[PDB]
Amino acid sequence: STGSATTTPIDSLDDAYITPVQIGTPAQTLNLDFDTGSSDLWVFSSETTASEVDGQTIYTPSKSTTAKLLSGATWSISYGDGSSSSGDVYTDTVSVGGLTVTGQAVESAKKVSSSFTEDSTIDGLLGLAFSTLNTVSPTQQKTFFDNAKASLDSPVFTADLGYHAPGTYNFGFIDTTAYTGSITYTAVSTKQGFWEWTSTGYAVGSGTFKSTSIDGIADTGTTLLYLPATVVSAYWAQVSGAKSSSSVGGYVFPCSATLPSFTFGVGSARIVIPGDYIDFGPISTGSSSCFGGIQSSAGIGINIFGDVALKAAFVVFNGATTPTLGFASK
Repeated sequence: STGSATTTPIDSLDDAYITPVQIGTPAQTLNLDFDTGSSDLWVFSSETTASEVDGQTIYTPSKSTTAKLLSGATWSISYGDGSSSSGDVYTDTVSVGGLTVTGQAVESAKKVSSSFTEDSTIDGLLGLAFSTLNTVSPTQQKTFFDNAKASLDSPVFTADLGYHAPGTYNFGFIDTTAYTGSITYTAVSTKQGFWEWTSTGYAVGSGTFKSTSIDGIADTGTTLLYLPATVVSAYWAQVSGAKSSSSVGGYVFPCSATLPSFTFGVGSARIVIPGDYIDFGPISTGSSSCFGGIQSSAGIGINIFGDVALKAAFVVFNGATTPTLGFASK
C-alpha cells in the first residue's frame, strides 16, 4: 500500500504545516501537524477542557463506531518549545492520504497548554519519530508509520515541504518526479528516538564550504534551523545590522536586508537554503526588526534541522531495519 497527502502552511511564514487525517467511522477529518521529532498522535477532542479549545476541530470518539477506549492508558508530553498536552487513549481507524491503519492509538487530549489553544489551525500532532519516544503509559504505543510499515510497498515516508506553498507527505514510495538529481543517503542514530544524523558542514552565501560534523535531528515539527553558536554567528555576521537580542529571544536583522543563502552538507552533497527562507518577518506587527530563521541551539542540547532546512530538500525517512535519511535538491 501507499498514501499521499498534501501538507499546507498554517500561515504566511510557514510556522508549521497541517495535513488532513481521517479518524474513525464515519471519518472525522482533523488537520494534524506531522512531527518527525515526536512519537504521539494526539488530538483535540470532546474530552478537551472546554476553555482550552478555541476554533480547533475536535475528535469525538463516541461518534465513531470503530473507537475503543484503551483502558487504563494515559499520555503526557512536553515539547522543546515548552508546550504540553495530556489525556487518555482510544484505538481507532486512521487514514492518511488513502493509507489506512486499524487499531491506531489516538491520544485524546484532556488538557493542552496555551500555545495549542491559541493556534486554531492545528487540531493535534501526528508523531513520526521512533516509537520508543511514545509517551503512552503503561503500554507504550506505536506511531502511525510503525503500524503501517509492514503493509507499505517500501518502508519509507517522504517529506516535501513547500516554501510559502503546499507540499506533500508520501508513505510507502519515493516519487522520482519530486526532486532533481540524486538522493544522498546518510546514517541515522535512533539512540535518542529521533531521526538523528550528521551533516558534513556548511557554507554561508557564496562563501567556501566548511567541512565539520554537525549532529542533529530532522524535525518537521520545528519551524527553524537551530545550529551551534559558532555556525549561527558566522551566518549572521554576513548581514549588516544583524544581532542576537536577549529580549526578543534570538537573532534579529533589519527587515531591509537581503539575506544570504545557507548551505548544509549531506555526505558529499549540498542542500542550499535560499536567503528568503531565513526571513521570519517583523518581530511584532509593523516593526522594522525581522526575526531570523537560523538560530543558536546552544540552549537546546541538540541541533535541529527544522522546516527552514527541510523545505529546501526532498527528504526520505527510510524506516528499513537499519534506518537512514535521504536528501535531494528539488
